Amino acid sequence: PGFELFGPEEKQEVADVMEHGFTFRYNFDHMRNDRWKTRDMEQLLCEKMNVKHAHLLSSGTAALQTAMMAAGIGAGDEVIVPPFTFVASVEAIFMAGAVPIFAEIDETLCLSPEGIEAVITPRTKAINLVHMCGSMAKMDEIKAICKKHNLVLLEDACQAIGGSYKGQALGTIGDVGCYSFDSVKTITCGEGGAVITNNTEIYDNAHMFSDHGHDHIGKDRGAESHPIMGLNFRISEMNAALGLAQLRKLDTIIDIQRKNKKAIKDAMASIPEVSFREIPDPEGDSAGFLSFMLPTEARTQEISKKLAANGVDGCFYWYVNNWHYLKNWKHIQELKAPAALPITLIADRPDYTQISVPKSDAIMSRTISMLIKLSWTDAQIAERIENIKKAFAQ
Amino acid sequence: PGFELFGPEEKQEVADVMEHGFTFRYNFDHMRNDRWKTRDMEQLLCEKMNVKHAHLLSSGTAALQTAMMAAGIGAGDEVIVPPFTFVASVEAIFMAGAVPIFAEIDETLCLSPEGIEAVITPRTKAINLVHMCGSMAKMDEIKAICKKHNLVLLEDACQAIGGSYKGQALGTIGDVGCYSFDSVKTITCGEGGAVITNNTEIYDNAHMFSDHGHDHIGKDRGAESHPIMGLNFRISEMNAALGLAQLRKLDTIIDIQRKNKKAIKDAMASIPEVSFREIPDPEGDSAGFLSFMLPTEARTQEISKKLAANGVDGCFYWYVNNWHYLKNWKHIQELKAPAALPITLIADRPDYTQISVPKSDAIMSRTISMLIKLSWTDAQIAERIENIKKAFAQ
Ligand SMILES: Cc1ncc(COP(=O)(O)O)c(CN[C@H](CCC(=O)O)C(=O)O)c1O
Ligand SMILES: Cc1ncc(COP(=O)(O)O)c(CN[C@H](CCC(=O)O)C(=O)O)c1O
Ligand SMILES: [Cl-]
Ligand SMILES: [Cl-]
Ligand SMILES: [Cl-]
Repeated sequence: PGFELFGPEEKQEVADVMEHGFTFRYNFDHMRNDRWKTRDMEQLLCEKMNVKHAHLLSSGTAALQTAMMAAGIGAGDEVIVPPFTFVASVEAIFMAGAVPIFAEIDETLCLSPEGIEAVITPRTKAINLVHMCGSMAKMDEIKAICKKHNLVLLEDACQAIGGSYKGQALGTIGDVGCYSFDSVKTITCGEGGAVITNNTEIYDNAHMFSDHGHDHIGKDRGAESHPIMGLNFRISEMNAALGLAQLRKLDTIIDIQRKNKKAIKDAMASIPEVSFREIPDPEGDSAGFLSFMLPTEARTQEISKKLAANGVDGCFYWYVNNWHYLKNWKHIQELKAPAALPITLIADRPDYTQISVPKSDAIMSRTISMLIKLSWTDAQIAERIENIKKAFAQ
Repeated sequence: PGFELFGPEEKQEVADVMEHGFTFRYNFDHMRNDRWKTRDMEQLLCEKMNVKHAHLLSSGTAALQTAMMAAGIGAGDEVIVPPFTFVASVEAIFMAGAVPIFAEIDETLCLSPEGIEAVITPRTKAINLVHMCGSMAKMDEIKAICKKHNLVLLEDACQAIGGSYKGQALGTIGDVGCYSFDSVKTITCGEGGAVITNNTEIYDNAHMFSDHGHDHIGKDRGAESHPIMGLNFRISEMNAALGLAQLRKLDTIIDIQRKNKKAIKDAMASIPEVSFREIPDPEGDSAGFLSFMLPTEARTQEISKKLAANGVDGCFYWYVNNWHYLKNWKHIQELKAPAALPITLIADRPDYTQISVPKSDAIMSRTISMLIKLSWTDAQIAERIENIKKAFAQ
């Protein structure tokens, strides 16, 4: 993760806000001395990712809530979502008053075309596609499903910035995409997120909705109009500044992940039991994780235990862990919250205790994902590889 | 506003994060060198405000959202709200799927006891009391209404931190209170706010809800439980470091506000035609604004113009402006948004184009408030006073 390359660039960029800038992302022209960090981050996103618009805001979660509202995805709408993703995917749908509809993942670890096909109803408004663990889904097929059924395609790219699919940056392919710059992402703001799109009406909705409907027109904040209601997901200039310094390092970061993942994957490919996640576009993998499969569930359990025992940290058996797989989200299953949620106001909706995702279970029960870190020396990679081989040894 | 005193302490507090701390408000013990800026600002809010609990998060708006959820205020609940407040108040209610119910203000410019009483129904869960423009409501009578009717008392202290009523810090009298530390408030985090409360159950719900239900128990983040669903309103350590430095200056800010307020008011009191906002606890006034009334709307319009023409800046005729009075909120009245808001799932919603708050209109159509700045010199004040005098001269 990006935090591993914290150096003088980050310190300097943030100190500039404090020394010459201002803390608020808008206005204060007179006294911010032309320091617009948020603005600069958004433009650097547009230029690096080759998208028309980027709107930076308070978190990746706030991104998803904002992207959904901005795209016309609201109260009562069905939104297809996978059962392997971070909890925020499902929380944002529920908070919107929308209805999550689980669809199956495939061997890409992301929504399957056929899975999506099978749960499309007429209530369906959107697909919430997640590029999990730094790689991507079968995008041409999913795009075609969304075009044929008239569905909004939202990309959650919060774990895969710098990845691409056929020369298109992840997050730029659907109607709208989201990024996270939380403290453990590829690139960080400490906290922050972005909504990205080539659709200007979506962008306008996004910047307005994340700032109380403020049109952001003119130089008098107080005099601005509010064509819509909204909320507050503004990001500070210090958070943006840190993000600006980090995004300037994204290419180095992706190259290190790619190099490190390759070396480890290459040596693991001589262990016959190991299968690897499917990658539709190998050139476009951001390489944040090496995801591998064992032949059976029991064997997966055993390898997970032995990786840990042999010092191979940063391995995630998502199937049994609490934050990335539906099966261990009883809280979500049973709509637990200290006040009534909007989803409770909808009668005709899934019983969330009774979701079956058999084909996701089949894959995820045998899947372990290893985090690819930036700090690793070649000696440390060699040792990790030896520890992996010892973990598989029999 | 606190931005007026930015100096070395704010620079130093944030540079301490970037040079020796970490960006994320939790965990990372091994590498943050004991810098817990978010933790410290929370503790300091507990000390200064004699409250048991403080939770710091991404904004004042997120504080309102989080406080409602944390106190049991949710979909279908009626929440009584003033027509004079920032838009965020009504936005936060709608987004919870709760039903804002407008009640009349009195000459305190806060909800009137009798206004509140006239609009209670069995569905009322809460009174959303706003301490507008730095001062308070008739808090003993309001608290009595909430006890007799078994209603949650939520305090929006987002514009009145440092204020008090009978020795009790504003935001601590009801069941839950809310602050803001946006860039133009009294005390700033750049962007930030907090939920304060003496009720541990409310606090626990607040810190969980604002971090995807994370329990925050133990040292391993991934091993934590999620008793409830949540969202992300986490605050960066950099935002917290700024608010920490600011919050240590709060006493000075408030002194300077009272002293400056008293100068202008003393002087305006000698203009026979002026009446002042009612202040239930004069020594508990935070003094962010001097608010005064004229006998007619026409005369208020006239004075507004003449004040600006004579260089009496910082004057807000809320009635006629976009961000703080129901009458100019067509967007809210007609529920304008790019996707359906959760309020739309409540089929016997009030019609928000038909709200009648005649007493509020009668006060607000004649009210003007003047922001008390901290930078003002003795001579700028003297010039201001004399300028106000010219404007009233007829
Ligand atoms: C796919 C996806 N969507 C949304 C988010 C939300 O991002 P933010 O934290 O900026 O709101 C994450 C964050 N990924 C989490 C970090 C979880 C945590 O510890 O907070 C992860 O997958 O580990 C994510 O991976
Ligand atoms: C009573 C009240 N509640 C909530 C908020 C929202 O806080 P936050 O901005 O942290 O989400 C404000 C903000 N004070 C506004 C400033 C609005 C702006 O310029 O954005 C005001 O009343 O002017 C407020 O005064
Ligand atoms: Cl992989
Ligand atoms: Cl997990
Ligand atoms: Cl006053």
